[PDB]
Amino acid sequence: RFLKVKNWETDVVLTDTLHLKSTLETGCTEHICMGSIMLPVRTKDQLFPLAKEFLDQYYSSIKRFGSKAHMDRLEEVNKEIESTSTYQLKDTELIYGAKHAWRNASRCVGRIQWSKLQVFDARDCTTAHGMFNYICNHVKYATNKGNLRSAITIFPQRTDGKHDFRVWNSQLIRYAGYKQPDGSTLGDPANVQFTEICIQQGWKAPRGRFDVLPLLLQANGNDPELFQIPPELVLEVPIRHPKFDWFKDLGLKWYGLPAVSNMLLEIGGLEFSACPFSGWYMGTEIGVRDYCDNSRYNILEEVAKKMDLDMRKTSSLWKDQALVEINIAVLYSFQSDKVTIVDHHSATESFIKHMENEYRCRGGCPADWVWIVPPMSGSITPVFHQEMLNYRLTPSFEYQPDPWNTHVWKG
Amino acid sequence: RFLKVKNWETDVVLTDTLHLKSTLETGCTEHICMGSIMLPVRTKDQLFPLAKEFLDQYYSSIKRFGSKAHMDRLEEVNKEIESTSTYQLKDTELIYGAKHAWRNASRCVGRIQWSKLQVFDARDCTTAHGMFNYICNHVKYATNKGNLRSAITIFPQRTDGKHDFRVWNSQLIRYAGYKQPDGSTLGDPANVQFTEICIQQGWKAPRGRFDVLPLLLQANGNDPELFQIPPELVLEVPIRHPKFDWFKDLGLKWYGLPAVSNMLLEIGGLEFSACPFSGWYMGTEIGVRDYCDNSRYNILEEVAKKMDLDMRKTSSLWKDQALVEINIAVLYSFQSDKVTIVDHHSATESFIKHMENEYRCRGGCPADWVWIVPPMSGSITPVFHQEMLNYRLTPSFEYQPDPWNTHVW
Ligand code: HEM
Ligand code: HEM
Ligand SMILES: Cc1cc(N)nc(C[C@@H]2CNC[C@@H]2OCCNCC(F)(F)c2ccccc2)c1
Ligand SMILES: Cc1cc(N)nc(C[C@@H]2CNC[C@@H]2OCCNCC(F)(F)c2ccccc2)c1
Ligand SMILES: C[C@H](O)[C@H](O)[C@H]1CNc2nc(N)[nH]c(=O)c2N1
Ligand SMILES: C[C@H](O)[C@H](O)[C@H]1CNc2nc(N)[nH]c(=O)c2N1
Ligand SMILES: [Zn+2]
Repeated sequence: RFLKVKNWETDVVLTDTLHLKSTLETGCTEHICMGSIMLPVRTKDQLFPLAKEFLDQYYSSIKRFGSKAHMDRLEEVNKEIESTSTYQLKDTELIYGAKHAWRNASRCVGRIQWSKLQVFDARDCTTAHGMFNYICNHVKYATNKGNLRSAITIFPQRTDGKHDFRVWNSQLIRYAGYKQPDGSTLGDPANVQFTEICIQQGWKAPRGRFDVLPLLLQANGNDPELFQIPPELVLEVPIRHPKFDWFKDLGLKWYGLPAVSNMLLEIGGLEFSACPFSGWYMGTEIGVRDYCDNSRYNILEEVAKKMDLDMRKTSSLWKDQALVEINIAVLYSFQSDKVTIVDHHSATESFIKHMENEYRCRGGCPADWVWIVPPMSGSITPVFHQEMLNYRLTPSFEYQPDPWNTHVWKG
Repeated sequence: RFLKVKNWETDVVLTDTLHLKSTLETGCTEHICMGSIMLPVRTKDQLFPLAKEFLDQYYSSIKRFGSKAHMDRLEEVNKEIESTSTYQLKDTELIYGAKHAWRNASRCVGRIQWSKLQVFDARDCTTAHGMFNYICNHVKYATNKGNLRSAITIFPQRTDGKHDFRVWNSQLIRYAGYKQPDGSTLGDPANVQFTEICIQQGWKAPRGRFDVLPLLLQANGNDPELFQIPPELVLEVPIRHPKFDWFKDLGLKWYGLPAVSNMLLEIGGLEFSACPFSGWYMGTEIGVRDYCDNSRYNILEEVAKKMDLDMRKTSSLWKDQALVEINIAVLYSFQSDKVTIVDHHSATESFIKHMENEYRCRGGCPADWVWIVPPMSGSITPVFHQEMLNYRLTPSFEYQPDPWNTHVW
C-alpha cells in the first residue's frame, strides 16, 4: 500500500511506503485521533523476533543481508538469548541503532543531522561516579567551546528492571526552581519538584534565578547519587538585544547545551534506560517556551512593559510583539558569543529538504506535525503547510516515567 | 475507553466520555496518525438508523426522551422513509441540527457562540434566482452594518443526487485571481481556476487585485448560473496601521464577512449540499494566512522592505516582525471601522472556556489541535498547551469536492 502527503503551498505530493514497517501503536484508532496527546522486562519469546528484525535492518543497511556474517550473527544472538535471556550489541550495531533512533524520532525537526552523531559507549560503566565521569566527558566534547557537536552516551541496558541505570535529571543542564512561601517561584518553575529532591539528597542550593542543577545519577538500580558538573564545563550565554540596551538588565541567560537525559533508547528489543543525548538549540525553544510559557520564566509582561507597548488590550498584539523581540535577542546573543544555534526559519526549511530526501531514499519520514511546527510564527514556516504521517519505527527513543515515582529506595 | 485530556500549562485534567458516541472514521489507525492531513445516495436501510439516532438526541435535548411525542415522530419518520425513500425535518429539528453541526465542528475555535446561530430555512427555494435572493438577504442580515451576526441558510436536501443544490463558490465573498501574461498572478492566486470558470460562463472580469467574485449558483441539479452580489451589500475594510503612515499605500483591503459556502451539512442522514454559513473573522485568518501565505497575497517581503528590516538573514526574524505588524494593522482597521473581529488571544481564551463548559455539560468537546492553534504565536495562546481529542459527531459539516469535477453540463 501507498499513502500520499501533499504540501499545500507547493502542491508537491510525496508517497509513503515506509509506514508498512511500523509495528508499534500510535494511540489513535479509526474513531479517535490522539495526535495532540503528549503521552498517548521482555521474555526470550518476544526478544528474538525484535533482535532478528533489527539485525536484518542493520545487515541490509551495510549491504550484507543474507551473508554468512549476517546468518552467523543471527545464530550467535539466538544462542545468547536462549542461554542468558538477553544479548549484547556489537559496537557497530549500537552506533547504527542510536543513529536510527534519532532518524526515526518523529517529533525532531533537527533530523537532517541524524547521520552525524558521536556515540559514546558507556556500557562498561558500573557506578554513579563512573556515570558522572562519562557525562562530564560528553558535556565537554559536545560543547566544544561553543561549536556544538551532537552526541549520545549509552549506559548499560536493562536486565531484570531491578538494576536500571537512570539519569534522574530530565536534561543534563537545567536551572533550579524554588517555590516561595508566598506562592511565587524563583528560577525555573518546571524544575521545582526535582530541585526539592536534590535538596533532600543534600544539595546546598544557592537559591538564585539561574542555579545549574547537580546531576542525580542511578547506577545498577542503586539509590541515586549527587554530583555537581564542573562550572567551567557549563557554557552559558547572557541574553542581550541588538537594538534595546535595557534587555541585558532583565538579567537573562541560558545554557548553550540542550541535552535530553530522561528518555529510553530501544535497539533490537534491548532497553537503554540511561542514554543522554545532545544537539544544539533552535532559538524558539528558549525564547518562546523557556522564557515565555506562563508556566516557565514568564517574561512577556516585563519585556512588553519596557518596550512601552499598549497593554490594556490583547488586540494591540503586545504579547506577539514582545515575543518576537525576545527571540531576536536569544539568536543575537548566541551568534555573538559563537555558540551554535538555529533559527526556526532555517531549521524548518532544512527539515523539509531532509523529509523530501527521506521520501526518495527511504520511502518515508514519520513526522509529528504538532511538535515539528515551531511555537511561534507557525504558518510562515514551510512545515505548517506540509502534511505529515506519524508512525513509530524502531530503533526508537521513548518517554519513560520519572524515576522518583518508581524507584525502590534501598536506604 | 474513558479518556483524559490534560492542559500542560494549568494541570487541569478533563475526562472525555462523549467520544464513545462518535460514529464516523478519522483516517487514523493504530499504526498511523493522519492528524495533519487536510482531507483524511443513501438507501432506505441506511437512512432510518441515522434518522433515529438524530431524533433520539433531539428528543433527549428537549427532555422528552421516550415520550409519546418522541415515539410518534420516530413512527412518522419511519413511515415517511418507507413510502417516500426520504423524510423532511421539522423546523425545530432543522434549527437544532444546524446548531449542533457547528457545535460538533472540531476545527472551529469560535464554538462558544454555537447556540446563537440564526437559521434561514431556504428549503422552499426552487431556482438559482431564488438562491441569489436568499444569499443577499443572508449577507445583509449577517453583516448588520458591521455588527456581524452568525447565520446559516439551508437550501433543499439531496434527493437522488442528480438534483443537488450547490454554491460553486468556496465562500460567498472572495476576490478574483488572474494569471498574467508575464507569469505573475494578479488578485488572489487561490481563485484562479474559479475565476476562469466564471469568465467562461460569461462574467465580465474587471481584472483588478480585489474584484469580488460573482456567485455561481446551482439549483435542482441544473447548470449553475452567475449573479453579482449587490456591491453595497459587500462590506470591505481598507487596511491601515496605527503607527505606520505608509501602510495604507500598499492598497490592501479585505471583506468583513467570512462565509463558507462549499460544505455539506448532514442532519439525521439528510444531506444539505448548499448551506452557506457565516460568523466573523479571527484576525490571523486575514493577516497571517490570506496576506502572508506564499501562495496567497504573499506580502511579507513588501512590508519588511517598507519597515527597513535586515532581510539578508533569516535569523534577524524580519519575517516575524513584519508578520506581527500586518496583524496589528488588520485588527486596527476592522476595529476603527466598527466591523466585528476577534484577535487570536481572545478567541483561544474563549475556546478554552467553551471546552470546559462542554466537558462539564456534555462529557467532551471534539477538537482538532492542528486547526485550533492559530498560525502565529502558537504557544502564547492557551490552546497550544491543551490536549484535545479529535473525533467526528453528527450532525456535521463535511468538505465536499468542487462541483466542476462532479458536474455534467
Ligand atoms: C542537532 C541539532 C538538533 C536540533 C536543532 C533539534 C531540534 C529539536 C526540537 C526543537 C525538538 C522539540 C523539542 C521540544 O519541544 O522539547 C526535538 C525533539 C527531539 N529530538 Fe531533536 N534536535 C537536534 C538533535 C537531536 C539529537 C542528537 C537527538 C538524539 C540523538 C534528537 C532526538 C530528539 C528526540 C527523541 C525528540 C523528542 C523529545 C521528547 O519527546 O521530549 N535530537 N529536537
Ligand atoms: C462566530 C464567529 C466564528 C469564529 C470566530 C470562527 C472561527 C473559525 C476559524 C478561525 C476556523 C478555521 C478557519 C480556517 O483556518 O480556514 C473555523 C473553521 C470552521 N468553522 Fe468556525 N467560526 C465562527 C463561526 C462559525 C459558524 C457560524 C459555523 C457554522 C455554522 C462555523 C463552522 C466552522 C467549520 C465547519 C470550520 C472548518 C471549516 C473548514 O473545514 O474549512 N464557524 N472557524
Ligand atoms: C510529557 C513530556 C513528554 C515528552 N515526550 N517530552 C517531554 C519534555 C518536554 C517537551 N517539550 C519541552 C520539554 O522538553 C525539554 C527538553 N527540550 C529538548 C532539548 F532542548 F533538550 C533538546 C535536546 C537535544 C536537542 C535539541 C533540543 C515531556
Ligand atoms: C482542502 C480544504 C479542506 C477544508 N475542510 N477546508 C478548506 C478551506 C481552507 C481551510 N483554511 C483556509 C481555507 O478556508 C477558507 C475559509 N476560511 C474560514 C472562513 F474564513 F470562511 C470563516 C467562516 C466562518 C467563520 C470564520 C471564518 C480546504
Ligand atoms: C498539548 C500539546 O500536544 C502540547 O502542548 C505540545 C504541543 N506541541 C509541542 N511541540 C514541541 N516541539 N514541544 C512541546 O512541548 C509541545 N507541546
Ligand atoms: C498540512 C496542514 O494540515 C495544513 O497546513 C493546515 C494546518 N492547520 C490549519 N489550521 C487552520 N485553522 N486552517 C488551515 O487551513 C490549516 N492548514
Ligand atoms: Zn491521529
